[PDB]
Amino acid sequence: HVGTFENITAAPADPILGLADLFRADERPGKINLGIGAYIDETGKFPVLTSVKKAEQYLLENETTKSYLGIDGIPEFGRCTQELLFGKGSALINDKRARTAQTPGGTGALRVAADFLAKNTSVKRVWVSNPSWPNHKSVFNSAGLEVREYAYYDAENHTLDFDALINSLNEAQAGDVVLFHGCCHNPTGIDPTLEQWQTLAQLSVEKGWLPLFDFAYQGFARGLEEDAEGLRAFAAMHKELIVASSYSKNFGLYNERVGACTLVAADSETVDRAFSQMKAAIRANYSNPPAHGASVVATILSNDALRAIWEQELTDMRQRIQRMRQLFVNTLQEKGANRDFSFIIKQNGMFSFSGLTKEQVLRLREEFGVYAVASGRVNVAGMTPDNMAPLCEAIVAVL
Amino acid sequence: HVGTFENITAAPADPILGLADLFRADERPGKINLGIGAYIDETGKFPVLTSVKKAEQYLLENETTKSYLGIDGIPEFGRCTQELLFGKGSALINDKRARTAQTPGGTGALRVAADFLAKNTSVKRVWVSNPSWPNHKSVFNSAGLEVREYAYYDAENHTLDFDALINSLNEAQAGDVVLFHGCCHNPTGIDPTLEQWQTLAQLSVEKGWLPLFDFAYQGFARGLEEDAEGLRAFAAMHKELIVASSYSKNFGLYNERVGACTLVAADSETVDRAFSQMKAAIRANYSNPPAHGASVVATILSNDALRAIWEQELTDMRQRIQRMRQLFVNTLQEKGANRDFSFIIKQNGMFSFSGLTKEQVLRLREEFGVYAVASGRVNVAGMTPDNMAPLCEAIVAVL
Ligand SMILES: *Cc1c(COP(=O)(O)O)cnc(C)c1O
Ligand SMILES: *Cc1c(COP(=O)(O)O)cnc(C)c1O
Repeated sequence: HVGTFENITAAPADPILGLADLFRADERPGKINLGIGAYIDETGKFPVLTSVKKAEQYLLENETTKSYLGIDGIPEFGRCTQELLFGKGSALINDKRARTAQTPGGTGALRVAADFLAKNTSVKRVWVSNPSWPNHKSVFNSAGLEVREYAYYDAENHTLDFDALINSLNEAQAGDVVLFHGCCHNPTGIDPTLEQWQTLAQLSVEKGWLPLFDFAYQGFARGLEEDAEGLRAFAAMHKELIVASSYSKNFGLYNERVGACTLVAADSETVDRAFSQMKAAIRANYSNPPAHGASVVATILSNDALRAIWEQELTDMRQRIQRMRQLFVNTLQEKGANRDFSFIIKQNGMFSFSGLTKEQVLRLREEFGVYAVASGRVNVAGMTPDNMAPLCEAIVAVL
Repeated sequence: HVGTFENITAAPADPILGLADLFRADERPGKINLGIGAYIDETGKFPVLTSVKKAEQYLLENETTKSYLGIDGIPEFGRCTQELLFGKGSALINDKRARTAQTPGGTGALRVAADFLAKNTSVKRVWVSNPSWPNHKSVFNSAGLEVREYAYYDAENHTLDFDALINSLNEAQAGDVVLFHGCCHNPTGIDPTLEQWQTLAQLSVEKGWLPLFDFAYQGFARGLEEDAEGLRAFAAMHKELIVASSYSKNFGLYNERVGACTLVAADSETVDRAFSQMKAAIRANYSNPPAHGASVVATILSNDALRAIWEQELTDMRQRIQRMRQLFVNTLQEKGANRDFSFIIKQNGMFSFSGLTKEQVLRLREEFGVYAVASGRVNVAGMTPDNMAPLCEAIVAVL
């Protein structure tokens, strides 16, 4: 009998997560990792937050069971999630229009949404930005959903091409999903203004789209509440929406797989009925979600003192990234770049969408041991005072 | 615009995990939880193992990052998993024929395996025993695979009907998946003997089946090595197989979501090609797996002294369950059951597949606050010296 695996086609390594192994294997002295979006401190450590360590110490001392969570996870984690997303005292919360499942990361939340929609609704098409995080298409395609692209970035002026965005969504139909990044658009770092979010919310209602927000960076653009303004503008008028949120970056809990899928419907009866099918989709995937990271988040968000410690740590990360963004632009100039990189200062979040080409990114790896994503996305949150001059010399060398 | 969620049909609660909510809500102080397969201690707590607490205390004091694991998880976890499954020094390991991905539980490993097969092979169907764990059908169907049943249990005589099993599997075609429970068949507790496993392995090779092992209870039948004899009989002569294993029960790590998907192929080239697509399927599901529980497992298994503490705790659980199984049969007779319940002694694992009908299980809940699964499956590992008399009085009253 011919093996079942004989006809398999190899898949390439992931263009983002595969960079870790490539970086590790490189033997060039002075290599620099700017790939996966993870926060580094000034010393080059990707740290555990102090608030997280304190929560983990509390759990070690107080947990007396590991019994399965419910399919939707820890109830306090869901309550705190809805407050972060919508605001305490939101009508969505008071009217019991939203239900939240704790999931294994924001990716898990996107997947649970995809499987839920594919099995239980008439959704067949999801619109994502050009460019976007590459795993969006993979997640929705896994469920058999068609993924189209809408225009988003003006690569010439390094701004949002809002007129092309509007034009390109003209053919998005009622009952199609349109996916928006809540803040810190990945990879461009360019987000709608509040006025643009309000225009998009109105258009979405008029055209009957189902909005899906990917919210992986709440707190990294301007602050927790400011970064939710776009989502909240959508929440103010829509009957239905979905939010896939992540605590990987804003709590530094990447490998503990901490996210949430929040389903909003017109009323409590409808959301509860829909959520019962979301739970069935979870049960048939990974059964129930991992407790450790979500329990850390719930422990921090439900305790005023620990929460204040965490929100200061998040503000401190944002401040350091902003300082690196400015130092990067200045050092590129110092080291002889003639391209104007001032547009990088306007980008929000952890990255610089640099305009470097695929060929330049590959040269930076092969000739200089500097690792970025082939889309030109560079992790500013991985830069330090000690690595800045060599990384900028390398970039100037490939321009 | 009519809402996308307006016409969704509600899903029922899960027949196993839904018992957690029903039990927790019941106000009667005498309620007894015999539902989900979790181990209780004599004080009535579902505990954290001492080895696990020790490992968690080490992780708390020594972890310096939460950076993403690889898509396939912690390397030492995969090594230790292959050794448990196949034996240190197995030819499968020496010949580099096996690749392991850490997953969010055994369920996550089943779904990853099913998505991998549906999307990269000609597999269309999985053969599952009658009866089996109810979530098997849901996992496989959610990945797009048809599920067919093969004969297994003789419910009137409470035994494995091996001739009926082999006869029904003649309908399985080359390139179909056949699911086997590695040990502690859920729900019946009846496993093939070693000779029967060897017979099944030879037939599977001759017929071209792709074996998938669900191995959630290694250590709960007879012991770690003995419980893997059936899997190892398959590993001796198969070109290809898949193992979905779980550490939820044998480490008591239920809510940390700790399992593995292991692929075996004819040679290193083939298994590495296949595994590249398994990684792609993971990436598009939950991205990468949760570190905390798997870190605990790797810490325990890779330290000789801590491993010995854990293996004694696992033996102590298995022995207490055996004592409860023997006490349950006697107590049923003292409480007035006339019928033969000796078949319960022959069952391996956490459960007793009791022969109670759906109506009897519902009466147990409603009238006595005793919670079992509607199939008649009862969690012997939830029995204690203190709850045995009331649970047996309730059972006799509904017979
Ligand atoms: C970080 C990221 C994610 C996924 O996050 P996880 O929590 O690691 O699964 C999802 N979407 C975007 C846009 C991201 O940047
Ligand atoms: C325990 C169980 C599972 C699920 O295990 P998790 O690790 O919690 O996902 C899978 N299969 C069987 C047969 C089980 O009993």
